[PDB]
Amino acid sequence: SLVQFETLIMKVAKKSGMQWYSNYGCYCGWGGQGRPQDATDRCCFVHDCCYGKVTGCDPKMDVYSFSEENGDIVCGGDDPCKKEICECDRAAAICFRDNLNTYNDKKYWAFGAKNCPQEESEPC
Repeated sequence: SLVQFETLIMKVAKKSGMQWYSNYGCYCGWGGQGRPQDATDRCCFVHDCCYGKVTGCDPKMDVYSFSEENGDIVCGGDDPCKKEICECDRAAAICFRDNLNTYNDKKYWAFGAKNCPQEESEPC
């Protein structure tokens, strides 16, 4: 579920997803259009694509299970569809953490639709 995604971001990236990634660039936030603007934005682009390929369950409301071992987030459970949702969130959390070096809210927060033309929308 989205609440779990927020939890993974805080656990892995040690940042609030709501405060730092809810309206950044063209893809960080609900939906998206245009080109991913930077590393962080592409992390979100990939996450949107990941959710878009999940079939059989709901990435927004379904709850998945995970544990922490060998210094990582391990997605588990007996439901393969829910594990897939967890993997999407896990990958995005790690991506945000690994690209904090270039995070730039001053340039990319509330970027604007004009800057994210539908004609430049990169396909998954």
